Amino acid sequence: HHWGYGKHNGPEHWHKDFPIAKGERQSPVDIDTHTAKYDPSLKPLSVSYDQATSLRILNNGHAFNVEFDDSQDKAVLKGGPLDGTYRLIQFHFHWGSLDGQGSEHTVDKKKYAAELHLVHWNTKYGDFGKAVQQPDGLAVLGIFLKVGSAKPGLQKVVDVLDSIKTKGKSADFTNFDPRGLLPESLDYWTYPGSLTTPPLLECVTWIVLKEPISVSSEQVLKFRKLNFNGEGEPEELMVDNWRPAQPLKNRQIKASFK
Ligand SMILES: NS(=O)(=O)c1ccc2oc(=S)[nH]c2c1
Ligand SMILES: NS(=O)(=O)c1ccc2oc(=S)[nH]c2c1
Ligand SMILES: [Zn+2]
Repeated sequence: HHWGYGKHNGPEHWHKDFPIAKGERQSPVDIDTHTAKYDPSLKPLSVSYDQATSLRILNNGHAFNVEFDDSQDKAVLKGGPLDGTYRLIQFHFHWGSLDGQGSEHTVDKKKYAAELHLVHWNTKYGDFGKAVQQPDGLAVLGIFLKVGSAKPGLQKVVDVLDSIKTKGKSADFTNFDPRGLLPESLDYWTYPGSLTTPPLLECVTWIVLKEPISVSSEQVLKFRKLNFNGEGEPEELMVDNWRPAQPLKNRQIKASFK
């Protein structure tokens, strides 16, 4: 894999190695709030993160992932548009070089400074690798980040970034509670989509929260000090690791609220 976010290997180039990039249910997308329809049949989302077991944080060259123990139902997402139980496996963010860009999904074309993706897989498929091969294999909870007041629950992440500056570095990250990354409201929009990075598999039920969380300028500034490169290689700041909105095609975005 040589894909990335540069001019020579960015989103415009991905289709040559991952043809599904021009598929029928690609993500992210722009959420047109006026066109999204309230669906009375949608259920309240059920986010059960009390028993979450975080293990490690890794810089994988495109973002940093906080990984969880998913060998048991410890942190799960259920309800909403989902049927079944989805286990949290990892979370990561996409962000910009400037506060005015960074999110993958947009709301009425508005771009947020960053976007958090809490990734969950459908337990009926047994493991994550099998789940990504299914249309309903994953449920990703997307949360927008706007720059304003600091998010207390995010500080432990910000403070460990110095230890995983470059690609391939990891650090112990146990006892991190992801509940501190959520906004107050769980109102959301939902639609069928895909992974936003290669392999771009069309296996995701996207659940995007309406309420952004606020993070401080200093917190996001630290995200921008990370590197896409490995140690001992020319420094390339890890910024603008977001894919732009893709064609909605034959899909409807549904709202859980009126
Ligand atoms: N993965 S990809 O985005 O299609 C892509 C784009 C440009 C590339 O140049 C080399 S060399 N490998 C590459 C892979
Ligand atoms: N950016 S994202 O769509 O949330 C996402 C989530 C899980 C993933 O697993 C692989 S592999 N690529 C992924 C992209
Ligand atoms: Zn993501």
